[PDB]
Amino acid sequence: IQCILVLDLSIDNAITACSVTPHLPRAARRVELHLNDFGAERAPYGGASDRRTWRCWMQAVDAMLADARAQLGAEVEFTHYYLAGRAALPVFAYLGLRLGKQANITTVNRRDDGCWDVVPCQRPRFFDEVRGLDTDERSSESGMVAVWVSTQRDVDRGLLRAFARARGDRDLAGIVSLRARPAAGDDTGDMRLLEGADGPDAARELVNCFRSIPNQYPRSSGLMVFVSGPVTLAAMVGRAINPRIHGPVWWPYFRGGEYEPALEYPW
Amino acid sequence: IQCILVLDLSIDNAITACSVTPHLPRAARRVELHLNDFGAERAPYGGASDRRTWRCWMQAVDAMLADARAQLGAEVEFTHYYLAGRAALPVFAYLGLRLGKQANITTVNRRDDGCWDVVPCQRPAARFFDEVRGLDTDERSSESGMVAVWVSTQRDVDRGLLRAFARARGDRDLAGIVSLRARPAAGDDTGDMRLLEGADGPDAARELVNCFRSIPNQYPRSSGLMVFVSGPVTLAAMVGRAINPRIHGPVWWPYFRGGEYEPALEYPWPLISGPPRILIATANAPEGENPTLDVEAELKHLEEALAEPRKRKLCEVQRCPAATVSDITSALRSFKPHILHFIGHGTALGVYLRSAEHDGAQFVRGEDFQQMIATSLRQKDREMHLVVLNACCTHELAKALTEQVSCTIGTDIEVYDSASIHFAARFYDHLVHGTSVHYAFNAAVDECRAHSTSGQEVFCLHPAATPPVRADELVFFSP
Repeated sequence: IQCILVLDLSIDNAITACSVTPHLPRAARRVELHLNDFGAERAPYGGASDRRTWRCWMQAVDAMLADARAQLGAEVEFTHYYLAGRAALPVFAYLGLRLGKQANITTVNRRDDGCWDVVPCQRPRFFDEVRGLDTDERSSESGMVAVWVSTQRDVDRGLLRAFARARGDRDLAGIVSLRARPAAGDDTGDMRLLEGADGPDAARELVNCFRSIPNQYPRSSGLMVFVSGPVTLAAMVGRAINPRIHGPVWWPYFRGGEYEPALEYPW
Repeated sequence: IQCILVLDLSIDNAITACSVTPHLPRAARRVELHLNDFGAERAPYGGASDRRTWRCWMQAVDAMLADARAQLGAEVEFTHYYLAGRAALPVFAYLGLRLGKQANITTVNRRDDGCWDVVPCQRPAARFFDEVRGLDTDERSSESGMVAVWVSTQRDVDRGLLRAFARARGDRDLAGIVSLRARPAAGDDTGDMRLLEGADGPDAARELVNCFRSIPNQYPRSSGLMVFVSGPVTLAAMVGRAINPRIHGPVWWPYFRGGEYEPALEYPWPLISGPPRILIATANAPEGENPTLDVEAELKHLEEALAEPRKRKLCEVQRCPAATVSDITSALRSFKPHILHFIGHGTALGVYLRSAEHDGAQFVRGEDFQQMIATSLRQKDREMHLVVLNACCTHELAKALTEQVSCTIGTDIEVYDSASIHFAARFYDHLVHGTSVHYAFNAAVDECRAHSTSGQEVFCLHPAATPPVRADELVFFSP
């Protein structure tokens, strides 16, 4: 029982569910949905240019999810979800938060070399650097937490300082960075590959990090999440966040070497 | 030729030079110097509480070294240094850093059982730190920031405490962790500690020097050091010897108290921690004023020279518009400012604050204002560096505030003929451009004299064993 959500918003290289199906297992029931069927108009390279378009995409994702659960009916606790499409990382992160951690989430993305990576977020050390939380004390500074999750780029904290300055929140509560170094002997440079074997383990590590965050920073009042890498990571990080504990949550967009604000739940 | 530098810094059972003397070899000339009579207040168990006491101890050590050099003269070539006393470990580490690797030093210290260890750090004419971690690895990180170093003979390295202290200080960065715990030999009665005797003194000193010289190759793009000495004072002196401040830079020696570390001694002494805090206190109309003191224009000048988004990021300017006695006491007891800039009138006995519910002047005398400042300077970690009394005839109060506040700027009689507005606008502009207080004050008063009809010297700077910080090195904003 599968319900594919194809997040097609790129004008350049769009994919339809027809590219998703040959890598999916056998389906007793299959549901097709695209985001373009719900009023979210397309944008270049999967990223919007205005706050209005980001809000339209947010409400369109909400409408997609409402239609998906209404069409699936009562077996929505039996549906193994699948994620694909080519849009920005904040959109995948927002959908991953909206589904929550209980649902079965699998993400299909296409690599740089034609291999199609299918990766589950649950079962049927990846993050070598875990810093900002591996101390023992409890911070007393109010503000908002900036979380850097990436697989290709080490943390440049000055960008986080400048982005926090840009949005009026003059004080960040703390910086947490989770990054995977590539294994020795791998020829991928600074990038750590994300196969299907190492998916649920990294999902579990992200889960263990994200509700241990208020243990380390109980004084804080929100989360900024900065994501660099594949969209599987974006949906993975979205699945990790619990909005009732951590809210509000921000996902900014990286354009032109600078960070621009993209999605804020609630709006 | 010997120079006993005894560090008597403990209110309880202490050590004088007469106690040290029988354990050291005979010599022709002996210079005995105590840290106590160089302006150092003693503390419980040799561990200072307030940050001002640590700074006073630093300056006392520097003055004691200077006087030792002055007493020895040209005989500083053939001088053997002997260190003793009952002080905290960071003080010994700082003395060892100021003496450097090119000085014949030797620590003497009484054990638990009354045996007097004599530990020379140099060879006269196996691995002590057998467990070394962070260097033998090929973990040559290029990450920026500080480097934590754990040197101990008793307690094994705890990464949580080091990162806890570093995040508490706010420096959100460690390039790595280095530990040099010295495991005891097999079957010795000491248990979990290793005895540091004069037999394995120089070998331990050499191992420490090799470690601290191989740090910058391992962590190339690092910034400073964070040294956590845990053992006898001889080890602290050796560790201080091994560090070269020119290679590394900012070196910190946290103090252990109550199961955690506290900021105790840093060599390039950051006399303001974090952003400086400036308090503006306004008052006018003392019922007989020269017609109107435009406090609004003065605040326009101070805010146009004291507001850009980046230097409002670099400093907090809290004002107290039309303040009272209670308002200023609350501001001094909550904001904890470093710069007090009062704007208002005043007589020979000074400040006329805006009064209570009767809107007017509550004439507050100079001794009451000085007592207010002194009372606000009783909380922990509190030093006010600059009090600017932009008022009338406030020369004696600015003279008498020098023993509470390091540098003060007062006025003679210019009762606002618009020949003093040039001062406040350019003075703070010179501060926020990275200049010292002395140069800024001189430049501003030269601008005020040129705008005058005569030699108007309308403002006067009143500066002040362990002397306070002088106006020539008092700088607030980093360039």
